[PDB]
Amino acid sequence: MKQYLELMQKVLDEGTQKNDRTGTGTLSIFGHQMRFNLQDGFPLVTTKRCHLRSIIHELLWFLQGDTNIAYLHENNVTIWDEWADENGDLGPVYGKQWRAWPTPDGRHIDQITTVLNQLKNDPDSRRIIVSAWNVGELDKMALAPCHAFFQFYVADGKLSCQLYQRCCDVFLGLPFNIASYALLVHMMAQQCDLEVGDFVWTGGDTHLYSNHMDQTHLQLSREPRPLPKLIIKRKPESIFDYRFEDFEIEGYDPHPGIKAPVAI
Amino acid sequence: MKQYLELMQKVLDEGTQKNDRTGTGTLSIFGHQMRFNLQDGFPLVTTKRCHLRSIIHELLWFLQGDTNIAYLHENNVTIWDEWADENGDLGPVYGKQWRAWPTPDGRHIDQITTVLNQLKNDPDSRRIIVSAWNVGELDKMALAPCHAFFQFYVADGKLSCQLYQRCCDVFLGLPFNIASYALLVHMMAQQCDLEVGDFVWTGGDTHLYSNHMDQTHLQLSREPRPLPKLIIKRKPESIFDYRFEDFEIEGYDPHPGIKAPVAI
Repeated sequence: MKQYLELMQKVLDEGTQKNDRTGTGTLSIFGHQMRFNLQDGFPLVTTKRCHLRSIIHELLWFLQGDTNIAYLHENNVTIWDEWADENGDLGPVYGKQWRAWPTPDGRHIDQITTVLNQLKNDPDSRRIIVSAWNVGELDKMALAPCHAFFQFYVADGKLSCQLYQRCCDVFLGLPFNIASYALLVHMMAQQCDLEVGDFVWTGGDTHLYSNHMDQTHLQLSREPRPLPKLIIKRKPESIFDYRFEDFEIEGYDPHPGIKAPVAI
Repeated sequence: MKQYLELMQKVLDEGTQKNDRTGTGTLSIFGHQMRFNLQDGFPLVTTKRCHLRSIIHELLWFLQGDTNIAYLHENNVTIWDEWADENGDLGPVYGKQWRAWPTPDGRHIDQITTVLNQLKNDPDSRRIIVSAWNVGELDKMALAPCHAFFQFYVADGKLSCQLYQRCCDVFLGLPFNIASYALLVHMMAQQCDLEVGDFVWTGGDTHLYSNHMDQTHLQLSREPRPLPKLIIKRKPESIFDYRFEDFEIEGYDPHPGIKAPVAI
């Protein structure tokens, strides 16, 4: 996509050298922001071949608030295996803060349900926010939130959303990350009788790993093609009732897939 | 300043009409980002006359974690009066989450002290974060956080910081807000034996009130002048030991002050 390639090129030109969680080297920059007009097509990268099968399964998992990987395992999704423990538990990660944030007085807050009430009854509010950065529960998580916080916004019958990403692997994770939220805005709009607007991406320590350099030079040499189109075959009775088969992509025609080797 | 005037002009060109907390009209945009190289001078607006007296007093107040307005009252600071109650209490606002975030198990987390330990012992971490958005305690606050979350970053002996602002009055509050954090980065660096880098600003529902239009057209017609310079006369034994008189500005030469009338 026109906007994803520029970040890549900017990291190469302005990035500084350094390391990560103490392992492989990187080139990094601090602070970036891009915009995707959802009306111009689903923002799924075409400069390399990608799939939405794991992306879809993970989201419906987040929405249900469970944090054990059973559901992901039934369907053959293996992205969270690396961090899961013996019983298949991961601690109070995303879905748990999204649907039942623990207070100091005895309650569990449903932020998703709160958010739909607001857009539906008071669309001009300046605090339709969802957070997963719960200071008091970080040490119990298997992994501190990366896509940590996002806000919603309404104007002229269109829904928009801005996400704050603290850490981001430009080559291996950025593509996965962008289509994920892109999907949520869509699902949110349908349940709110509204057209989709912009998806705003903001990041912090944005980087490229040295053993991805060759793969990067290669993607930068292929021309981006037209974005595909999302199709929603059904209209669930609510945001908690979507099923795998409700989604379908059209007009997607990517270049060939490229591998991403990681160190351990 | 070169960058503050452009936002102003962009709100006028691309802003949409609407209202606020149900009162005065506005023109607004969603999603913006700017950068200030601190090495090029203190970013205190010169296109209108401003003061740092309240700005300084408020910060030292945040750092001490108290939320009652006594200290502000001793020194004749009146910006928080509007929201304070009969005993001078405001609920668990900023300073309280900054120095003693309540957990669900019985402890209070000192995020500021945690943050200095990290930059000092593990400067390449990707999670040197401070949050004030404590879902479980919003309903007890007199005002939900506006400058809600910020992250720190180190590279080539320079300290940088990015802030996420959910709501922002471009004409009345933006100037106050920018010099405030600008000051903190400086104080943070001194205590961390480091040079200051960039201050990155990111916002959401950024707006201009209709009864500020005339004042805006006026500022846009004056030429910005050289930024002044911050001077720190003393080197406290820690981040909790700074005093009012430790700071001093030089070379500041603004145009004339302009008033901002508000509705009730």
